[PDB]
Amino acid sequence: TIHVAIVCAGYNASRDVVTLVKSVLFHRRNPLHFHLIADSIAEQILATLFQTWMVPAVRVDFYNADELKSEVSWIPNKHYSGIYGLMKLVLTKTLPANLERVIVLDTDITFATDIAELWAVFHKFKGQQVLGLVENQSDWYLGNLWKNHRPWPALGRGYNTGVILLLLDKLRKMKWEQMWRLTAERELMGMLSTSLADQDIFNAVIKQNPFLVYQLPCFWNVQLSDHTRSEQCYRDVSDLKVIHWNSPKKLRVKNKHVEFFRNLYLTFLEYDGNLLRRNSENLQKQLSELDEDDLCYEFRRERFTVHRTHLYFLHYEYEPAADSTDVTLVAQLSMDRLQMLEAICKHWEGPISLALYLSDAEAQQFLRYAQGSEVLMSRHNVGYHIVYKEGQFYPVNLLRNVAMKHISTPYMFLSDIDFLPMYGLYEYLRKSVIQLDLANTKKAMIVPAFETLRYRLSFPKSKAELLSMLDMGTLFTFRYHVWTKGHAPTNFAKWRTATTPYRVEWEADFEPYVVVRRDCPEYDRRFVGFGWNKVAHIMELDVQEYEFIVLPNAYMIHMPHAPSFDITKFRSNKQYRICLKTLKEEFQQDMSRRYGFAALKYLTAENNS
Amino acid sequence: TIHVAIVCAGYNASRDVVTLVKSVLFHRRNPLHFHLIADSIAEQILATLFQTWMVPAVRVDFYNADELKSEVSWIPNKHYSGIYGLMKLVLTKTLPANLERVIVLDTDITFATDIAELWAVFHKFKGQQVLGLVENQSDWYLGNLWKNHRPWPALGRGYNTGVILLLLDKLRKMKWEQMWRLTAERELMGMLSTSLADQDIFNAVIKQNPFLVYQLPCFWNVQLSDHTRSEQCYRDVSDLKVIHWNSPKKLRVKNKHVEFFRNLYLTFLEYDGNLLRRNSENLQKQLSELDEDDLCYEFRRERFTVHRTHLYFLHYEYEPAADSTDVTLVAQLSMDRLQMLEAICKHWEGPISLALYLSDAEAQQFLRYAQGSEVLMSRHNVGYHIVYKEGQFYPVNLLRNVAMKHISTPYMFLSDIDFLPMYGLYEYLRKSVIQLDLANTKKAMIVPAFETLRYRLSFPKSKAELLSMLDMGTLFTFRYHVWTKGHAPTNFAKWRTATTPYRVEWEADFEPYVVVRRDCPEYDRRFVGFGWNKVAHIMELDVQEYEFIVLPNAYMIHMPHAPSFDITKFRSNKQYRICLKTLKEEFQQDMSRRYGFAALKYLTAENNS
Ligand SMILES: [Mn+2]
Ligand SMILES: [Mn+2]
Ligand SMILES: [Mn+2]
Ligand SMILES: [Mn+2]
Repeated sequence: TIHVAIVCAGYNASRDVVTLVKSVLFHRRNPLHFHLIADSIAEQILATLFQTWMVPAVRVDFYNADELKSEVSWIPNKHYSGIYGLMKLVLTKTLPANLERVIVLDTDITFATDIAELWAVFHKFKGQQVLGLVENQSDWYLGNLWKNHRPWPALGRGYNTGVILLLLDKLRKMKWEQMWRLTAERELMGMLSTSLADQDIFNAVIKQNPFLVYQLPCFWNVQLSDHTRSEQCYRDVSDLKVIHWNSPKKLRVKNKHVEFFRNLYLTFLEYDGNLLRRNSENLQKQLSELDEDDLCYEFRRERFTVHRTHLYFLHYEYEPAADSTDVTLVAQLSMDRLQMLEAICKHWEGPISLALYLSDAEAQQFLRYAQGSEVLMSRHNVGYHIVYKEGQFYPVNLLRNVAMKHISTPYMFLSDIDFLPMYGLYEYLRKSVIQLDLANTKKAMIVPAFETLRYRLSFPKSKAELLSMLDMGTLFTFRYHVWTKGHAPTNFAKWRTATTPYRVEWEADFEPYVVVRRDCPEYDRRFVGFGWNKVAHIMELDVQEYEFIVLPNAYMIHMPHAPSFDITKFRSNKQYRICLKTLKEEFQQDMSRRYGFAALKYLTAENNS
Repeated sequence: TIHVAIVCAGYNASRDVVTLVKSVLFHRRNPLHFHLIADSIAEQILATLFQTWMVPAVRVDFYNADELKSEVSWIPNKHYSGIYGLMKLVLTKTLPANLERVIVLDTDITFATDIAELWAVFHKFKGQQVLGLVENQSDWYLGNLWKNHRPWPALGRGYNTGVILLLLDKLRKMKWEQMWRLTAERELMGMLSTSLADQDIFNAVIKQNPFLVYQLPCFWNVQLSDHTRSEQCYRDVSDLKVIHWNSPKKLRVKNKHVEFFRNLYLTFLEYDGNLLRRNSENLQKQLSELDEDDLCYEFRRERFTVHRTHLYFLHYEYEPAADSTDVTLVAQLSMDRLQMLEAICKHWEGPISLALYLSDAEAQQFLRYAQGSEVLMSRHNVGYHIVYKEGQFYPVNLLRNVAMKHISTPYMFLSDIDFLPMYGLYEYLRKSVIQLDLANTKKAMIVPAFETLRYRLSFPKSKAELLSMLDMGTLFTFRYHVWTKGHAPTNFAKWRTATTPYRVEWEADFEPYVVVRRDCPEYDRRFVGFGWNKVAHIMELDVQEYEFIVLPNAYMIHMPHAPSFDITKFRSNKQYRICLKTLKEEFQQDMSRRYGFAALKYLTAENNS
């Protein structure tokens, strides 16, 4: 068995840990056991990520850091990592005595070869040589990079904490705790604070006792920074196994042959991690009896699938409000449709949770785009949950549920990414929510839907101006030429004169856009793709005696968009339609079973139609 | 320096060898040397690809098959591959005498492990074991699959020729040609023909002399068919090394673990080959003097960038006519503008080209979709030249010139997929070219630009009705609200009353759509993206004393389309605009130097404006 421990904190390092994990997994032979010293947010994200990865012969265990933040709090730090840099100092207190030797990797490492070869070095230590480390490739500790430099004392050039190799389960038998605490206290009275966090103190702990360390080969930790001489430490491609990026620039580091290093960085990150799979047994014995001859075999197989979800891709933050009535949009988006994102961002003020569906490479494409555009960065309160690509269908309900569950306000709005709201729709929905008093009853609010057929139009301001455009003829009701029954029962002719909200019942194929509490039912997953992805939720919410209210002054208007293959596959072959109807009626019978007489209504409708 | 031999024949093989070479190259660790025996179309396709791939430490040599077709012409065959399967036995004559041992692989093979391990088996041959094969994993040769089956004689279950391991040196030495020829005729005297082409003759020469074979372990090629028995021939993922998909259904087969095998197949069919990249010296030295402190170094970096081109993705066939006055379109496009292709297919009748610009995964999705639509499939004579993505900019000029160079008719028509000229325009332009007789003079024909914003517009048919709908004014001159000088200088006013074509000189920012002979100049690579792209061609075309002729009776209807990302960057990035201006100055002075006084006019215009 190979064991390893990584400190994780912040969204950036959570991403670094995912890249490191795929790099390591590329060359595995043996079972692996990780230990992530993580805070609350990173733990929440990575638990789900690793629970959905389904990797065999891997066990991942997370150790809280908030409780153990105080252990090093007395040591001031200036490293960009923060207080979490010193967390590499108290692993013995966290990791139980059950283990004997364990790797320790910083989040930025990217393994180029098998980690078993590194694990091999745990039988090459002599006598009291317990700690494994590699010599720093810079001249930071030598005190000669620039005038008036006073680095912490160390032996020779100093050693870098990129890769730590522990062993003997001796650090407890030798009382490491007291000595390191005493060393740290002694090395803080003269100078101000640490410079490299753990790497700053460990070097001193090496100097005061030179014989614990085992001076590994330099070409083990090929540090990449502005003052590296690794060209002596590396000769060819095969002379390279593990690379570090010990600069805040990271991707913007400069070297003589940095091109090959950038290649070696994108060689693992680009890999589609869904091909690394060579809570489970349940999935196998449900997939086992899926009849291939069944007309819905592909759908049945797809429904049970689990896809790699990476919650909170970019930095997120939200200060809760006392009104406890805030709403948050939900949308499903793909890389064929991301251009109008900014349009939507400028038209929403409250928190919004999306759910992307990307393919690794494209995922990164989106990363570069978002890191370029200033509009997304100016806004800190937008989530990004990317459920990576897998299979051939479009599990839209999956992504909608993923955006549903992780939401920081009690209320939510269901819509599509192709639409667009007014200026201040957030505020009006807050007022309407606080007025209709949905805190107790199970009621829903509906925002009417329209569409337009001209790319470059101005954005209306008021209701009168809107109805002016409508009768001018540039706008119509949503789906007024393909699926008329979707919104026709709203009979906007009635709404035009409306001044207070009014309630409506359900009509055939009646698919509005709802604002609802966080307890609303999850979308039924058997249906994936395009078509009948919303109406099922509507009939679910209706059989549960949820009333509908249609807001008089709110509206939302569709922006033209090109078609995708989902609608084409919805119009291609009759088998897809037959399977769709099959699942429809299946849902009706089972829904009746769980509720009964109330469901007969819908059944009668199909008899009438 | 492993040596491989692949038979290529037909467009399907041309597209399978890409995935096979991808698979082999993914796990490479030592230099490789291919030998592709191909006909004219496959030779051109594969020559063009590798030459563009720029893979290092890999050598590729192509051997003609037309000259060597006759060798096996006397052997009737029934395999779907064709007569090229039998050609697998003439390799001794075709391959050079300086080689010793070669791995002969069919197109369908996929390598799960490095071919170095397979090559290593050439250190385990003893006695007179000169061939290397594996036992067939089917019951074809056993004569028991069904009633009235008479397989050719073989040793036991038989052998599958998917993978052949040879020792050229010997087979030459010990008289291989004559004995396989003698066996070939000896086994064809009684009955009609073979059942598996080369897989039959090899089996025959395996049976007659059992001392040449070497019974490799079963797991060197896991044959998958409708009656496979490979379940006992593997236990885990690691053991598997190579898979043969011997079935006309290919990916539609059914097996116990067909899902995992299909996932592996899709792993490399969708892998990003632009990562696999790890003529060269010259490109590097051009990149040498490039300065990163320059105003527009990004443009210089992109000017000579080489992109992977896979010409003629799908079947293509076209017989030139005796008139020698045909015209073919050219137009760039990507994902976002695919659906228009059908409309143009319903408009044009003769051959077209399109420099489709997508990644690998998007290319595969397009392949499936185009294999779905009946209209696309039924049209044989439409090329599809695909250039994969790399870098950040949009090398529109590169796409258009890749479409330019490879055209199978004398004259050509330059446009974008954003236009949809009339119905029957093919014969009209044929007669126009015939009558104006460009075959001798140097002239450029022009068809009418325009623009509309009505997606559901009945398609016009005749000039007078356009006169009417301009009188009522449904659609306006193309780009009448952003760039008036783009097409207003054509003075559409006089077009209406004209009945014969009229000639026009050059004006500022005149960017029409032209028809011209193949000889027309290539584009300047310096301009990549949107903006000041076609005017370069128009000015260069004009200075070569090409008379601009405007056809009286033709016309085009711009189909409204969504905004792209390049235009957004151009409108947002001022540095882009300034770099456009400096590129214009550079091009103007290069124009001056390469032609002299005649090009001063542009400079004067730049001074006047
Ligand atoms: Mn670091
Ligand atoms: Mn739509
Ligand atoms: Mn085959
Ligand atoms: Mn356009």
